[PDB]
Amino acid sequence: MNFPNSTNLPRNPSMADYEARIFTFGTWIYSVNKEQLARAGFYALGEGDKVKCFHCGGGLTDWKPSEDPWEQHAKWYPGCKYLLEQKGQEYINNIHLTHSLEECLVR
Ligand SMILES: C[C@@H]1CN(CC(=O)N2CC(C)(C)c3ncc(Cc4ccc(F)cc4)cc32)[C@@H](CN2Cc3ccccc3C2=O)CN1
Ligand code: NA
Ligand SMILES: [Zn+2]
Repeated sequence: MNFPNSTNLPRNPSMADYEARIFTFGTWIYSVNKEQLARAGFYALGEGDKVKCFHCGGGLTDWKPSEDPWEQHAKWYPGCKYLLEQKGQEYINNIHLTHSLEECLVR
């Protein structure tokens, strides 16, 4: 169970190109869109809807149709430098503030 990569160098440079990542999915039956996953740095493992970020190495699965690739990326892998490059710390903080406040409301 690897620590998340927080450096500015990708863990998996073979998956650094959008198109390389897009090829990993094949026919995608799952509720979240493969282009939206690939744009958020994710590629498919081939095992259910398990994906990994090319840069941080961070893995996620069990995608509900309401879960957004970028939000989940920020929620679980907040140290990812690819996420910071693409989205900015301000998007990151919003998302973080939001998912903590989602929790309050429920209790
Ligand atoms: C999209 C959204 C993500 N959720 C969290 C999730 O997917 N995380 C959070 C955590 C980082 C702790 C985690 N650690 C291991 C795995 C497994 C994995 C192994 C390699 C790989 F390449 C890809 C995935 C997943 C995972 C979903 C809810 N889930 C699903 C689950 C499965 C296992 C453990 C915990 C959880 C969990 O919180 C809801 N959907
Ligand atoms: Na596949
Ligand atoms: Zn990442």
